[PDB]
Amino acid sequence: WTPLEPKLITRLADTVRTKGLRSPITMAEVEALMSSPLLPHDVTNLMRVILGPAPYALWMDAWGVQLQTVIAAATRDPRHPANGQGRGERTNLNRLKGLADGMVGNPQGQAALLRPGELVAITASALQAFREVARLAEPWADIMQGPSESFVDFANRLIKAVEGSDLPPSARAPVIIDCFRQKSQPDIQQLIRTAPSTLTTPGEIIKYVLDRQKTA
Amino acid sequence: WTPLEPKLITRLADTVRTKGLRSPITMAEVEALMSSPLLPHDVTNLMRVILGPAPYALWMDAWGVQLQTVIAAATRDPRHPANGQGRGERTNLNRLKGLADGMVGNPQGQAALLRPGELVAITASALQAFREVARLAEPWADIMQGPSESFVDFANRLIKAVEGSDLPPSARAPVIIDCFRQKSQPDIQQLIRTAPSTLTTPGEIIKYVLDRQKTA
Amino acid sequence: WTPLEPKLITRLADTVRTKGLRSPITMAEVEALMSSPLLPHDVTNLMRVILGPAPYALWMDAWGVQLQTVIAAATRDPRHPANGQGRGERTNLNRLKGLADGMVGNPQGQAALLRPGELVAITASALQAFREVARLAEPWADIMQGPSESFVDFANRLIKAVEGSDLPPSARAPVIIDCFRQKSQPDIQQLIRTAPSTLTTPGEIIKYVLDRQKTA
Amino acid sequence: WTPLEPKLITRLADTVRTKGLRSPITMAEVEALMSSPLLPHDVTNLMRVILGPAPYALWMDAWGVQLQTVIAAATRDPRHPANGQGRGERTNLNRLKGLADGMVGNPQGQAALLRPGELVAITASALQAFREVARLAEPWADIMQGPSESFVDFANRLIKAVEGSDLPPSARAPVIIDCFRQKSQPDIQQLIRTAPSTLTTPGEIIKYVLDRQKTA
Amino acid sequence: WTPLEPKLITRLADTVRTKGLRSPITMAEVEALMSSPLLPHDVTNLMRVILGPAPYALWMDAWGVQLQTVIAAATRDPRHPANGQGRGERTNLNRLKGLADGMVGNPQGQAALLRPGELVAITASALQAFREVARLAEPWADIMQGPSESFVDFANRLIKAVEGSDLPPSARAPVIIDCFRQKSQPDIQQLIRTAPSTLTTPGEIIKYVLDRQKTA
Amino acid sequence: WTPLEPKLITRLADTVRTKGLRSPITMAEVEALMSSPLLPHDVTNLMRVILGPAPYALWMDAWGVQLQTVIAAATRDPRHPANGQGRGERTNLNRLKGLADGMVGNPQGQAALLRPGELVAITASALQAFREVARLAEPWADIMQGPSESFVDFANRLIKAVEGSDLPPSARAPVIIDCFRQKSQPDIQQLIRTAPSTLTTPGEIIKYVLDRQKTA
Repeated sequence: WTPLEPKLITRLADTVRTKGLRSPITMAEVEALMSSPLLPHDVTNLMRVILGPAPYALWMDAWGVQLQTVIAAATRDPRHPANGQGRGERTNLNRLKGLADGMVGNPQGQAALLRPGELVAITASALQAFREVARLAEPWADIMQGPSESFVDFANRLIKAVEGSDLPPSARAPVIIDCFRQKSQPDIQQLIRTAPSTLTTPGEIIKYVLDRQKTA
Repeated sequence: WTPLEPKLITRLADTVRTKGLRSPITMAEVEALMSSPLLPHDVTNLMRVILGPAPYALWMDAWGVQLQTVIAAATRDPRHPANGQGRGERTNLNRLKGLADGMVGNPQGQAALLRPGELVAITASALQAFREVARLAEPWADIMQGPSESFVDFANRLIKAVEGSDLPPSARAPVIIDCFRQKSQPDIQQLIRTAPSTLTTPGEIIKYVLDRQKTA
Repeated sequence: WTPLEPKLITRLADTVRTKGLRSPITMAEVEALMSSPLLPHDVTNLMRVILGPAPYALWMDAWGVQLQTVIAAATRDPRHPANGQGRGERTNLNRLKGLADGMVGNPQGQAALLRPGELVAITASALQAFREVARLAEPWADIMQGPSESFVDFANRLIKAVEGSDLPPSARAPVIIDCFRQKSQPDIQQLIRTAPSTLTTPGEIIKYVLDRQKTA
Repeated sequence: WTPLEPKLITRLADTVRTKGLRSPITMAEVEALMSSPLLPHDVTNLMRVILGPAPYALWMDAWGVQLQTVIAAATRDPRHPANGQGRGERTNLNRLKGLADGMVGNPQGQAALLRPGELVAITASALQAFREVARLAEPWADIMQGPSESFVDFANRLIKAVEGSDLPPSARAPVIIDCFRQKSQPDIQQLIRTAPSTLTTPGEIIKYVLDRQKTA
Repeated sequence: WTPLEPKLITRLADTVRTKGLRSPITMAEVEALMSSPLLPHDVTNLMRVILGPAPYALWMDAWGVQLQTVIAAATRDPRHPANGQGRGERTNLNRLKGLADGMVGNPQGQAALLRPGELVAITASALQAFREVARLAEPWADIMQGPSESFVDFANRLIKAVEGSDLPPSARAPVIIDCFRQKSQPDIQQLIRTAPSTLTTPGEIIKYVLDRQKTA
Repeated sequence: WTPLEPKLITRLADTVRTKGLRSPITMAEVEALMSSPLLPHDVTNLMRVILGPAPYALWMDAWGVQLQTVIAAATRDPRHPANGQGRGERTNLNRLKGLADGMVGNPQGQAALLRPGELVAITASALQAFREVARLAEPWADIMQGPSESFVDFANRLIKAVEGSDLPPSARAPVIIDCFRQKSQPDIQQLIRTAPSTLTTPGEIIKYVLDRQKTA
């Protein structure tokens, strides 16, 4: 086990302190420090340092919930990269949260007994939990394209607010499309309306509008 | 599998944030971080971090299209460095996009089953897709030299707009020359017209005009 | 013997100077510079540089007390990794504090005669002493949510004061919950009281209150 | 022999230029760059660069005096880590100051003939000389605890001024205690007076006061 | 082949952006990044990134002209470090500009087939071309030594303006001498006039004046 | 042949630009970058980059003179580490300045044919030439302590002007002492005169005066 640099952690903590939890630069920095698969000890201490007390409590809750969803999917499929073929390799939440025997407080033993699939699952779970808490701590139907705003900025803002909301995953694309059509001030509205082809995806709509947009 | 440094990724993300997607320094930095053959996981997370939501959607589209062209060329030639000799090594798009069995979400298994030819093909495809999206996201025949503008500023603006346009590479120099001759208000027009030597390159025209220009 | 970098020591000293002795980032940095087993000379000079005069006196006291507890456990078990099997390898406090013969002021001789078990015991003792002094140097039942204060600030302040106090670790969550319920002015008190679900964690209470709070 | 980085030396010189010679950050930085045992050449050039001309003269004087005290202790004990067992290894001041044969101006030969005990003795002597000159270049009985000042700051200031003064080493602890008792405004005066135990050490007094102090 | 760091290239580009092309600090930085022999790909991309469009066109022109002079000298001497002994190693401009077979667009193959003499000749040619373009993008006979200016600054400015001008190489030293004698306000004029020795070189004049100058 | 880092060269150039040629930190940095034996190409380009035009001319002159002295000593002793035993290894100035056959402009061939003794002799010659030019490019007996000036400032100024002058090294301390005694306005003059001890060192005089000075 090799610890993360306290210099990088200090820089990330100051980034979270000045920019906040939800800025795209902060999420990019977290993705950067979330590159190599981390042990539960690493992620736990990282969130202890970069997050305040109340966001840290929220993040512990969300991380537990996401890990429980992962363990449900694992008991729903014996071919999980964290699982094994026999029943003796089934992964309990004590092993994921670092609470199992031979792991409590010891990162070396942790790194010894853990699987790489276990590590990547823990890491993805922690990233999703961080996203949830960031969206929770500090409205997509109120988003309009400003008179002077470009279209890529409007699309970025709208997709961000729609994907970071309470909608089901299967309802985001139709909502994004129908918001492109009704928001996005009447020049682009008419540009999308008079589309000789049928656009059935936000990416296709974005490409079409970027091609035929009024250069100004 | 070894992940890319989040420090390099953060620096590249800030480069894309300040300079944009199309600057030659940004493309050089991307080529730098595109040096070793990356696994689909690496490139996917890299584009997730450095690109905004809408450019990321566009890039996913373009990457899929380029990979499909690659797979068409692969079924058109059984000697692809990603293919094998027998039919059992034919490479499906699920294996290229990282969607095949034993690869979904697991970078270690990905690195296990993938071929080096597969990796370099994926990498070249991703680079071409990035170029397409950069050219797509953010008029040379409307550029005139202002009455008060200097000539080097006009030349910079014109060369920028001509090279960052939809012209073929072999048509930029003649267009730049003929735009120097017809734009560039009539004092410099007559200065270029009465050139005892024949100027056959934008650099030579710029040098001549800078030598014989009316100091004012 | 190889000395620690004065650059790392200077950075750690400035960290202690700005963040204080008790911040989790400071303890993480100390754990980082406490990774390899240090000789008494190293830890002594490190604490001389990073700590002020009075905290250094306190730390010398605490380190002596912890080393004495270690030596009592060592005379209570002849199988200490610092001890040997015969009586001639029993470790005296002069050998632990670096005061024994051939060690006073000489780090090379120190590194020569010392055991790895001796080094790790000295290191753990010094870490525990640092924790004690940090807890000692610089009231949770008096914390109320102000009439104009938001709830996340109140939760941050309360969790800080409860975790940085003299309570056992197993008594912090119930106290934080019961302080959320009785402090946190009667609007939020009634909001928590009328919870159709049972909230059994500070994170869950924080999430619920943030969801259903009166936007104002 | 490997030279110290001129970048670190430049940073240390600017630190000495802005903060002064006596600041605790400056002494910490000097301790940092005084980590590995330096050859007389290294310390001499370091003090030549970081110190002005007059402080450098003072430091040469003080270094000579401290080295002479070291050589007196060495002739008073044939078991010095710089000495040897026979009389042929006795260390002369020409060998300590780098003036001996085969060493004058040559750092490689210096590093060849010098002992590690010689190096650490030279280094400790130079550090003590730096402390003396810093205390000399730019009053403990005039120190009072301000009405708003905390007790650890007052203790730090008092111990600093008492240890960096002209008192004998055997008279510092009683003076520090009796200054804690008579300074340290009457609340802490009465707190120390009504001590059911007898406090016979500055560390014990500091611990007691920090325990029973009026939180405010 | 190893690429240059995009961090160094970004710093150099910002240096060129703020200080300009002709500042001595910029030329020093270019000399720094021109230390190891670069392949045509490296220098071409470097000038593409650090220079604007019009200076880049000018630089391509000047680089071609200087490489043509080099190839003329090469056909004038079969002992060029880029040439070989037989006629089959004669170096064509397609091989120098990176246009030869097996080199177009491929830096690895470039580094494979190129000679070290080829690399150093290309590098020196590119440096001279950069100097020409910098002197061209933004008068010696108008330079006077100011009443308060020192003599070394005046000599630096004069030698810079004379060597970066349109004079033949064999006419710079006499002009520099005769400008030292007639400029360089009458105190130094009389100091040079009453020289018991005959000064026949700018360096000798500078040395003499620096020796006998009026300290003030 | 491996080139020096342009980053180190840029840092050294900025050091020379801010601190000057004669500062002890600058000479230390030059000694640092003069550690490994450099080829004539390396030293020539280094001095071209870090020095201005006129100091570079002066340095070329001084380097030639010092190399000529070296070659005179070499013809005065056939056992020079640059020479050989037979007459066919005698080293000409064309081989030292890098002007010999197979070396002009080619650092690789240079490194091939040159001897290590040749390299170290060239390096020492270049260092001595740099020292000469630095002493030449930029009065102690006119220094008085101003009526309002402190004594440490006067001592700094005097020691600076005496050590940076044309006196032999063995004549600086007596001159500094006798200038302390006769300058340093009559209050300090009488303070030094009535010294019950004999002060035989500038540091001792400075310490005595700082102790017994009239606080004002």
